[PDB]
Order: sequence, then structure tokens, then C-alpha cells
Amino acid sequence: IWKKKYIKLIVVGDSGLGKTTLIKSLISIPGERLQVHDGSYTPTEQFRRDPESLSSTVSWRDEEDRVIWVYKIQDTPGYGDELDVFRNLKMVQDYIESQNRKWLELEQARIEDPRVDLCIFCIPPHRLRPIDLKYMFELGKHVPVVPVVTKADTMTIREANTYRTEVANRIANPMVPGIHDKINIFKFERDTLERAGVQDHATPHPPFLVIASNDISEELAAAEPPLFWPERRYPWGTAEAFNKEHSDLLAVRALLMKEALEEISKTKRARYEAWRRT
Ligand SMILES: Nc1nc2c(ncn2[C@@H]2O[C@H](COP(=O)(O)OP(=O)(O)OP(O)(O)=S)[C@@H](O)[C@H]2O)c(=O)[nH]1
Ligand SMILES: [Mg+2]
Repeated sequence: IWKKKYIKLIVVGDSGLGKTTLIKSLISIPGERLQVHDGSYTPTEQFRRDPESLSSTVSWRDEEDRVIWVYKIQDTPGYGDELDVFRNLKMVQDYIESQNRKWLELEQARIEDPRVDLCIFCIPPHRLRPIDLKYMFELGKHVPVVPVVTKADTMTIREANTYRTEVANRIANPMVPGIHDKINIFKFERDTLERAGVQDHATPHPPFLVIASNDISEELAAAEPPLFWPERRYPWGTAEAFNKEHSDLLAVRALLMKEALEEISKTKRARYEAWRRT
């Protein structure tokens, strides 16, 4: 009767960029559980000895299509947590490979799908470094990448417009030694981007610029009924994560959690098929 479909995202980036805060905002679709982060750092050892404790899950039903979506977002430690950046890269690459070997062993015997479909690559504000592009390239060889600039409240409007173009340009032309193929960026359809409320910039395929917060408005949480409004309250003013003029966060969630569900699931068999030559 019901058909179950599975999406698994993995989130990667440098340490302290707000990866875990962003994850908790993404899976906290209104109507669901409202999950929040406490600001502590994601330890490398925890990902090694208990990666499931770093996985967030949400599920919902599509009545008309008779589909049960099971959505997982895998958190990872920042690749600045240790001395060697490429140890983190290998750890994440091995995680993706391990999920494929799980699916193969289950398919051999025979269906809870553990495979990774998409990577959210969190980019620091103001400056994109060669190691970020190197990480993005090598990771893209295993899974398509969605670039997201976090902590967008770090940049003025003018800085943000300049950086959005620079990030898009560097991804198309990294100019990093050893990168000789294109970075595997996931291409969303325009109809999908428009339905999600993505603004149509002059720069093609820009990154998303998000603000996320584990703090909520005290005034709005005291409403009847309470309204949950993530905010970042500074002495000079308050940035709002759900404000379309401050943050792409709501557009990112609509894109990844709703509008792009089909085209992410479609490319699943092709990706795994290419992987099988191993
Ligand atoms: N200025 C600003 N700070 C943010 C934003 N999102 C999260 N932060 C802050 O960044 C700090 C770390 O956030 P966190 O989500 O834990 O980063 P992280 O990437 O997961 O850290 P890691 O150790 O696991 S690698 C917290 O103080 C949080 O409040 C944001 O959008 N703007
Ligand atoms: Mg974290």
C-alpha cells in the first residue's frame, strides 16, 4: 500500500561553521519535532564510534502519492578539528562507501536504504580557501555537492553580493593545484528552484547564504500559541533566521525537504550504478 522512499544528506565543512545548528533547523519542519542544538562541538571520536548518534531523522506521509518519506541528515565533525584535514576527508569518504556496501549486502541477501544522496558543503563567510575547494572536489567524486555559505550575518549586503559571485566563480574555476576536473555540483531544475522561492540572481548557480540560530525570540515564544522564531540578538540589532531578507534558510529547507525530493531520488540508481565498478 505505502511506498517508502529514503533520502540521506551528509553535511561537511570546517569546524565551528554552524553545521549542527543548520541541521537542527532543516529537520525542524513545522508540524514536526522542533529540534535544537546546544552549541557544543561535534567530536571526531563520536563520529567514529557512534555515527548514528549524530544522525537526525524526520519522516512524513504523502497522502495523494501514498509515499512515506524517511529523511536522514548525517552530521560530521568539522575538518579543522584535527591537525590533518585529509584525515577527515577520508573518514567521510569511508562513511559514504560503507553505506554502499551495506546496500549491496542487503541487496545480495534479498529495504531501509542507508545510501548518501547529497552533500551539503558549508562554506565559511568572506573567504573560500583552496583547502575548501580541494575538499569539495574530492568529496564530489562520491556524492553531488550543494554549496551553502553559513553565518551570513557576518556580511553586509554589499559584501554578501560580492562573495556570492566569488564563490560561484571559484567553484567553476578553482585555480587550485591538482584540481583538473569540474567540481561535482548538484544542478537543480529551474522549476524546482522557483517553487522553493530561490531568487534568480545574475550569477548562475550561486551558493545559498543562510543564517541559523539555536536561540529563539522570547517575545514570540510567549505568544498563545507559541511561535518559534530563531534569532541572533546583538547589542545593535537582531538578525532573524526565517527572514527572507536576512537568510536563504527557508528557501534551502523548502528546496531540500520538499521541492527537490523527486530529482534527488531519481539520480539514486545511476549514482550507485557508477559506484559498482569497484
Ligand atoms: N554569527 C552566526 N553564528 C552562528 C550561526 N549559526 C550557528 N552559529 C554559532 O556558531 C557556533 C557553533 O555552531 P555549531 O552548529 O555547533 O557549529 P559546527 O560546525 O557544528 O561546529 P563543529 O565543532 O561540530 S564542526 C555556535 O555558537 C552558534 O551559535 C549563524 O548563522 N551566524
Ligand atoms: Mg557540529
